Amino acid sequence: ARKYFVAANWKCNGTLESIKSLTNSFNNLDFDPSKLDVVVFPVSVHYDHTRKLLQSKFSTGIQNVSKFGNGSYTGEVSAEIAKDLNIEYVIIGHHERRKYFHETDEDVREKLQASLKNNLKAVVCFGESLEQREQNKTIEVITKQVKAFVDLIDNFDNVILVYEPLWAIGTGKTATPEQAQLVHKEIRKIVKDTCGEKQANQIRILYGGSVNTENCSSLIQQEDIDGFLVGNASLKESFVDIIKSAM
Amino acid sequence: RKYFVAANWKCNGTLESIKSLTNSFNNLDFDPSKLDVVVFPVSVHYDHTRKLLQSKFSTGIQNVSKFGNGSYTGEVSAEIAKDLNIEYVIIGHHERRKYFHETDEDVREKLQASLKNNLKAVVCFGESLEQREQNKTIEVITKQVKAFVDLIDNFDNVILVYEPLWAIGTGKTATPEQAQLVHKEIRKIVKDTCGEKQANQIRILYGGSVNTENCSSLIQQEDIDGFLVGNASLKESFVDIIKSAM
Repeated sequence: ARKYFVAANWKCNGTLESIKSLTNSFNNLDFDPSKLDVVVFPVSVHYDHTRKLLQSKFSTGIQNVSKFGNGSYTGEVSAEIAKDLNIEYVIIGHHERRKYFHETDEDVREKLQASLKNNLKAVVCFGESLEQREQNKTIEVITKQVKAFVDLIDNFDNVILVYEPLWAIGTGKTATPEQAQLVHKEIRKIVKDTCGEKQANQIRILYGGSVNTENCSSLIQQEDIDGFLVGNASLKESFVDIIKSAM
Repeated sequence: RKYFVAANWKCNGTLESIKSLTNSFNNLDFDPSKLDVVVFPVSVHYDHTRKLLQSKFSTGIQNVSKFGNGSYTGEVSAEIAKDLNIEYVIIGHHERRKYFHETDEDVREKLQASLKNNLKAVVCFGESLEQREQNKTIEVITKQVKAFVDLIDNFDNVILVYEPLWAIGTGKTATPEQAQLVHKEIRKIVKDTCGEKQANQIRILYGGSVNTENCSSLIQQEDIDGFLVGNASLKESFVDIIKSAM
């Protein structure tokens, strides 16, 4: 069976005091890390603070990593630097970085390449917009997005995929668990035919839309949804209930 | 004016190398009220660097978000930097303008957010080789400065940096006299737009190639108030560059 993966994307949020309060509630949850992956992604400057406060059962990572290695790149965090700090996970290709910060498919590839070279584990995001789905290009867009980086995967426990239904984010549309399931199933088929059957059966594919305490169970029960990249709900103490749904 | 010596480590460093580097830095005896010395480590190195460096050294980050707190994955807001007591930020470094689509409007929005949250900003600008050869040096720098200059209400808390892009990456080098000439032009731009008292107050740093050999000749120029140092700040000998402004 696939090991489930519950991720907390805190995005651009948090204070030192609020993290102290949030991590303490998180630590109260008793789970086996050898059977369930739980990863917290704080702001870069909050990493050390968050890592020290969280118990070892919780994995930690950063929300972005440079496509560049060490050198003259002001404001950048390389995979080499992340490895030296023992940062385990990275987020690559989150739609907010594609939206506001010019991040392209080729940037995603170079980031994954750098991350894997430096023995980091990567949470790679992709998905189609409202205009793309309405034109029935869901499969085409995702195929293009996945194949941009998929060949680089050398360990299928170490790369985790995230489907972001951008057509349901910031719009009027709402994504159902089964609408996500059918996309997840197609993503896994792409991995199957590009990498292999065993490799596709190994890889975790997470839902990256809106996840809360009420819908997490209906999402996790789907055959091809192996967990979530959680946004706003991961900033609340009730995030422990979202973890419990995958336990 | 109070001199200002900044260490821009860029995308460099390990936990071991930083400990070795902060060791040699801390052994230098200087008065924090007479000279500003600021170290800019990588964001994930900030806590480690701030702990190692004695308080005489100020600390900051190499970039700050144009957005506030919210759904902006990978970003560090000015609000978050304020909560961690991060004193300084770098805005508009040519490498972010070159590789990361950072514009004059982004610089403005970053500065507004920084000053709103009581952060002090190190704002970078400069002209290319093509622009200097086309006699557009003053035109380009005026445009770059005008993009943000109206936001400055405290002229101690905003520090300007001239980056001679025409002498960075090319086969050409800037003389101390050439650096001084541009610094004088920058101070005139502040004088023409804000006022004479404001221009005589603001720090303007040289952001070109600075080393232990050229620092004394650069710092003695009338309108150069310090440096934003790249490669040479990754060495223990950076203390000698600080010594030149003491």
